[PDB]
Amino acid sequence: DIKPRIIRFGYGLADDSPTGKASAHFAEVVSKLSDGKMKVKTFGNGALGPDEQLINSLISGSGEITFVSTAPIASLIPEFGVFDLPFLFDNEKVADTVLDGPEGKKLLDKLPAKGLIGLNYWENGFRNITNSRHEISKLDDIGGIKLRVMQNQVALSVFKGLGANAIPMPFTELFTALETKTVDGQENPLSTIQTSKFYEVQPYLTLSNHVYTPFVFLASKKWFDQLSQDEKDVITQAAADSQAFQRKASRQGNEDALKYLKEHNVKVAEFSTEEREKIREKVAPIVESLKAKIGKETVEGVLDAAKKAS
Ligand SMILES: O=C(O)[C@H](O)[C@H](O)[C@H](O)[C@@H](O)CO
Repeated sequence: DIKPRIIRFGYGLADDSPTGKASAHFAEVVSKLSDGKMKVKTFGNGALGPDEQLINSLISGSGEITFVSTAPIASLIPEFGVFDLPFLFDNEKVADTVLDGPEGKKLLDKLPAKGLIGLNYWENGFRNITNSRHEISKLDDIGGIKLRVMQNQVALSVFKGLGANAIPMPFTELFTALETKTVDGQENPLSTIQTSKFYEVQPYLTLSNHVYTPFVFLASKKWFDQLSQDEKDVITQAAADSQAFQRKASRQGNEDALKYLKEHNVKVAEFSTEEREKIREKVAPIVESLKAKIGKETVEGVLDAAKKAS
């Protein structure tokens, strides 16, 4: 029961990013599993707008598939704000375990009420601080830095508490704001810093790995529900295949990215063990207040699953 369909897949990152190549890989798998009847068209690099617009496109049905960071979803479902808390996951293996486990599914299950199907989680990654004003190797260096953040009360509160002037902006506007120094800097994973070319206008990189961002791989519930079960099965099966492809490609891209940023002579700093301690204690009281905005059951449950995974 598989009829010809044309399926629109917009996203924010560059086509050459690991997740952009995973998007093409998803397109290829969907076609294979449907004998060429289901054809995914990808529109990368923000061609169909930033995350916030992609989410709305899926709700309304102008788009079929996207991947977005969890932060913008907090505007619909506050519990998704949990992943903007710093230092939640020690490594990617903890993240996978938690996201693919009951605490991750509890959140994905909140999406149909809002018109969305969370097919699964993909990896955006550990985020690192880039700027153009000065090296950031100490908590103190963050003070008064005009830092773009993702558009969520949790991101804004955390970085304001670390002393920065936190400027929420959509990702599609970020490059020009860095280039024009309307903002001093930003924080993203290395392979995004590379493939969106932020390093061209950001001479400083700090390997802070301060937050882990999941992507949600999403379908429009309106569109998905009118598929036949055989058609749904092509999508979910392709999504499981692409999740594994995406996570491997993300991790390898993270390694290639640091080399390219290094071998390209970007100035890379780290936070000391001590400075990282200072960071955690500055954020502690703010994380505690944000629980009320996120959802105390979600924060505590994610922390407990992270602990057992770890
Ligand atoms: O900095 C951000 O907003 C995010 O890390 C990503 O750029 C964003 O989730 C997506 O647009 C990526 O496709």
